[PDB]
Amino acid sequence: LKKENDQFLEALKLYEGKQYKKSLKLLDAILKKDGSHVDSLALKGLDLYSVGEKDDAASYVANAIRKIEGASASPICCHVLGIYMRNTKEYKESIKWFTAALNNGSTNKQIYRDLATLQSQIGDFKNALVSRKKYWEAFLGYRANWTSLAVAQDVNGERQQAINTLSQFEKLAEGKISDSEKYEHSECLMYKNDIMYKAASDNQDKLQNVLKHLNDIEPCVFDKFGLLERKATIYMKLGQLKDASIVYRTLIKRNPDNFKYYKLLEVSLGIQGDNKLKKALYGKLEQFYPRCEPPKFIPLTFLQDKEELSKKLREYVLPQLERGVPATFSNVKPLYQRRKSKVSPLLEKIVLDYLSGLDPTQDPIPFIWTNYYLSQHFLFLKDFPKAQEYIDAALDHTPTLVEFYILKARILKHLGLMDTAAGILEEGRQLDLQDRFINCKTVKYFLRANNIDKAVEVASLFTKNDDSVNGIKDLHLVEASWFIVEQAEAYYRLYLDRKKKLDDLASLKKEVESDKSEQIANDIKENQWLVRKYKGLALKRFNAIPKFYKQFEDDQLDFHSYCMRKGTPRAYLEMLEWGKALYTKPMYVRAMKEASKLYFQMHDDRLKRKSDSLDENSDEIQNNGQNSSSQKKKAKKEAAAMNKRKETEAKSVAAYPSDQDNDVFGEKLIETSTPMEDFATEFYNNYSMQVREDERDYILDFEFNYRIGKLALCFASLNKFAKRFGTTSGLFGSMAIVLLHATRNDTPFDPILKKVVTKSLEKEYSENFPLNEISNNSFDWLNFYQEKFGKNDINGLLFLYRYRDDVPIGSSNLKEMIISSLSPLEPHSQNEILQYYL
RNA sequence: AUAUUGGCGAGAGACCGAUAGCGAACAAGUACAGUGAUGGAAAGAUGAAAAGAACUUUGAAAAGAGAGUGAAAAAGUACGU
RNA sequence: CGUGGAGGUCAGUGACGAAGCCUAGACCGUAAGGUCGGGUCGAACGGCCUCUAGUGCAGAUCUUGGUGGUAGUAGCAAAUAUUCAAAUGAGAACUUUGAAGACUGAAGUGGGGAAAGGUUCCACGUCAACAGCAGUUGGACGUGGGUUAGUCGAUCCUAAGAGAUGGGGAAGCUCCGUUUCAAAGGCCUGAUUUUAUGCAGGCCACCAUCGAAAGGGAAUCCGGUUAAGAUUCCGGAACCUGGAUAUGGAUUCUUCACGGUAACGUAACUGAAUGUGGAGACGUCGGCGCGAGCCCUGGGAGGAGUUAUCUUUUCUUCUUAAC
RNA sequence: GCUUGUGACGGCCCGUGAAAAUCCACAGGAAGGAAUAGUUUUCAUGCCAGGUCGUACUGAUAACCGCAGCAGGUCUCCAAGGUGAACAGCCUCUAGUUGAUAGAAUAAUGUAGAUAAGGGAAGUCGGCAAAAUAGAUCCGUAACUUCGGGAUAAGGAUUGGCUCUAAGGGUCGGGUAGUGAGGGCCUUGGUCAGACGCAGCGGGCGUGCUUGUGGACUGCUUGGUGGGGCUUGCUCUGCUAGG
RNA sequence: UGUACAACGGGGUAUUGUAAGCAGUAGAGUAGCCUUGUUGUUACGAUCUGCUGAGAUUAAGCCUUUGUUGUCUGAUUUGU
Repeated sequence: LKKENDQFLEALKLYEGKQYKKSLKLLDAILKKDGSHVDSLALKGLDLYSVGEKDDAASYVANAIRKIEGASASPICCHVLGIYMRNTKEYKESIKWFTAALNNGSTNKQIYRDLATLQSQIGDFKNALVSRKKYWEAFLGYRANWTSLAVAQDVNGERQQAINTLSQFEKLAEGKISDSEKYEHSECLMYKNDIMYKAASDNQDKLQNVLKHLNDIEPCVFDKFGLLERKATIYMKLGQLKDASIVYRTLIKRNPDNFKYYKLLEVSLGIQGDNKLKKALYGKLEQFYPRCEPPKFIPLTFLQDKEELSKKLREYVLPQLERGVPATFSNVKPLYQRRKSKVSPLLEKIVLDYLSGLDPTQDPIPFIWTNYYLSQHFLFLKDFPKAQEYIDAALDHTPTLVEFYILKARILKHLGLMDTAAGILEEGRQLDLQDRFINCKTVKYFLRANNIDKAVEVASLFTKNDDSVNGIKDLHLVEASWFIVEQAEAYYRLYLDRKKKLDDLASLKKEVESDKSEQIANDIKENQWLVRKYKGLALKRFNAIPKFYKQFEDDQLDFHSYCMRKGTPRAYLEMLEWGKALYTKPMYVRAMKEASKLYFQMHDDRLKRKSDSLDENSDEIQNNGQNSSSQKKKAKKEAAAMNKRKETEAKSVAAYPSDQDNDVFGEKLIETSTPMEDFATEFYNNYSMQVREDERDYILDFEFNYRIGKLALCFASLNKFAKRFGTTSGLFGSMAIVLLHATRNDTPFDPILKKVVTKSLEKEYSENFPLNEISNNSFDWLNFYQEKFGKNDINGLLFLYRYRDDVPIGSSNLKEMIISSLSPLEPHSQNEILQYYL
């Protein structure tokens, strides 16, 4: 060990700059003479990972790791390994390697800052505080160190220490602040105010001191919105009402279009009990802002007189109908969610009286806007023929509006006509090809109309077309979600339709002379193969949204240092909250539920087709053999044609690169080994570790914990659901019946778990569900359910129909009851349930 | 008043044009061969101007694949056509 | 008909490109030849009437220069001889190191030299050309350093030889001769107190020069120090020549010494011209005596190796100069 | 036992087998000289200088010459141990090389060596080429002749290894008894050059290191505070310092 | 995947010729000596005899062998 270290030191400068081939050549020349060099292998792994290679880089890194016994080597190798782990989404190993390097003897304090970022990604703040303290004591000439120390002491719990540190820093640097460093300083001041907020509590002297400090720093703080908000909060936490009212009036003068400021002023003034005071206040404020909308929308929520309410509604709808806004119904969208038989008749009467005095030629714009508003109002009131008549009259009057076509497509979708709606919306979109919202709506409605190829062809227009025949790669690079969700649902519907198709084809079973279904089977086989391939592609596309969220969370590497260098601690806390709440999105929950349903269906049908029927030799023959008719050449030609078609299909639906993911066909995802383990270690642990209290889907947790052998979690979730959302829901009774049928000794599980669940049920719910009817086969649970919770619930009936194999409570009677109970709903939902859910 | 391929200083061609013209248009009594009196050559002009190759990659290099200079490098120093 | 050049003309053409080259492209002329078109390529060139020749191509075993069949054949066969492990690298039948196995079998394939080569010896880096294969190797390439004399030679003298003046012939470049019909030169004493070294005398005639770095010859070694020089440098000890000059010894009033019969001796113990003698100075063959070196061997003091069996065992060190 | 140098020698000649420079000696007698000192530096010591040019390497199947690193030509001193008359032929030590494109089959035909049953030159222009004979001692040895030769003529007999026998030399020595020198005198006793030199209690010359104690800076389980900003957790310049 | 084959070893058989090592009052005779002898012994001593009718090879172009050790798919080319 003499010349190899010199060559490594002379080649390290190539990696330090912007050189890769010259360093790789030197590493190869070194390894050609001695292959047992750990530093050279560790550098070559990172060099191959930084240029594009993945397999060779991982192999070299694994070899370098295996060629290490103790923790006593050069710190450069450990630093390179830490960089590699940081670049390969490995935080624990990177932290361990950096700690081992710093424990050996490194004179580079900046490495400590790296740890201050790494642990900042895993939440380990106990050692992060010490790392920040060391990195601050190492260099005393940058405000980023002070900001990082303040943030670390505020997040942990050292509030007084952070206040003292900020005070000492401001005393030492009083007057030595440049111009560009003023704003940041102001931001820091605001952050200190936030710290003082944590020292506010309910003490009078503390709040007075915070108010005095805020009034003293007001001439120095540049941010005025947050300053005035904190001032109003302090005034509300004390007792001064006039000063708080003045602050809120100043905020309104700064920005009148804000419902939050108006609500806070209403709460501060204490006039929420009397209606005349609020009426006079809003009538006086209307003269100050005649062009706003909250001052005219909020007073429509506490009116009791019918004549006054009608007059206010008329004065609110007259300017909107005169100027013509594409959101008039939106302006009354939330009110319709809270009022109905009391407000909607008066609004309809006013609109009819206004329309009876208009003219289709003198005032065409108010005429068409009144027609659109009437169509919206009737569509909201479950009316369809009159809405279609109004939209047809509007199209005949002025066929140059996209909103009319959008409303027609929405009505046709609500009436179960998806294809006609897609056709009308495409025809309307072809009128002007410059808007993207209408294109996205058309693609979504085509995906909802069992039309995927045309939807993709329409979407492949505004996308960047380079190394692909369509724009699927561009749609995946712009970070999409709704498109994938809407396309996977169409794939699932098309796959479920094939089940009914095969059932109808097998119901004949070659009845008498039925050679038509026997002589024609190649097309059916090709259609089934295509449907299976698209179903696999759907499962492949499902593995994207969680991966996208993981990539978004991992891309916060340089942000931990940027938020401290630029001086944005409040933005850092906001980013932390955003990263913690990432797993609380509705689209994420929907995608996770769909993935769970798919995995459970795959587990079920795999365990069903594993050991069933008989004669495997007569079933594993398939085709590719016509006896004495050249079977080898025929099978070879068939395989060649299938491969040639699959290559073109994969190039058409190309989304992921070939060097990044080889599972393009998706055959390995639909035939995995442990689906439940993968779903728990990839899709469930994150949602379990990052979740609130009231926002928690108990149905998905119950479905996940049912088929694993753990019933205590099921009982806890059921108890929490009954305590939160009450006990008068059909879902509670359905889950209780499912649990009672699962605790039967006939089902192969754990007798101890069944016994403890039975004891818990007998101890908790003793006068709700008969727990002594598990031995009688004549007791019908459907009658008891419809007597207690009733048959009007749809979610409970859907859950009982989904879990009917393990709970024998009938089938035909349940289906008839569901059909009879679905009638007071919308036709499209009824059709979808009868076609797929039933 | 006559002679003058040697030497210095000048003006010219119906003269050959570099395998010629004096042996030599260049490091031409140079190198080279012989102990000798002596014999005695071959070798021009890339490009207006080196501005003749910064830089990437392959290769241990030589050099190649580029890029680029440059009217034009089927003008790259073994170079007018 | 074609080419070099010149006079007149077409107010000729031409880098929006000529000359030249290629053209299983065409046209004209019986033919020597000319014209256009496509590519090359870049600087000047063509027709008409005449004039001026260093004016035409296939070989003259013609000259210069370049290139094929042979042919990737012939051939890389004497001096009895190579293998294994590590290092330098892209590359070890060929390099270096280690272990062997072998040659010269000491009138050596070794140490030093006279010719002869003239920086080829040595260090660093280096493989484009040389080492008829290969090569990171070299007496190859580029950059640098390296040759110390009183004791060696040299220098000088001379033999066999060459040769210049005085002279003799040749028109002459020059031939003979060189002590031969040549009145040819330096060398010691005395003068001194203008003499500085000239002169008043005794006198000797040798007769020019060059030429044998193994002929003769005034003078030394020891040990070590360099990537190369060692008898030259370093430390020590002597010898020869030349010129200065003092000390002591010896000699003397038997002024230039004694002893031994003798051959001769004792540390010095006046002295020139001239003459004489000796050294210098010398054949081969064969033996004898002596000395030195080489070689063998004993005692004794060390070091190395054997030891299935045995050997007071086999080898090596124990040296001394010039004076 | 080998090489070299030297001295007297024996034979050789109608070849009897070199100069000069330079030095030394003798004959000779010119000239000079004494001691109150004049000579003597061919006696020993004491002073200075000896100039100029060569100096490396090769001296050869690679450094010279043969158009090239070409089994060709080039002089001189040195050189061991064993067999062996021998400086030959063979093996080895000191010393110098491992370099002369390499490997595998290893068939014709060739280069360099041989083997060859019986006959034997009959082969060929010719036994030229091969092999024989051929190392040391002995017997024997013709014709001829210029009587010196022929003559190792021809022809043959022995010739290994171990252990023994006889022979060819030198250097030494020719008495007993009384005496002197035992010119070795050992030894017992000393006389006084019995010195030079072995070793120690030692002294000086500074000085080589520590236990136990007045002190010192940098530091810690840290007890307690001049001040500032937060007007509570808290922050900073810090400070008197108990141990 | 096999009474298949290869390298060793056991033999059959052949070439040469009685080894290595020890022992023997063997050994032509010679020295040291001591109780000096009716075999006196310590060493030198070419050789002779006893195991040796073994020892050296036994295969490259001889024969066999369930013994020992193993091997058993490295690439190219083909059509009326």
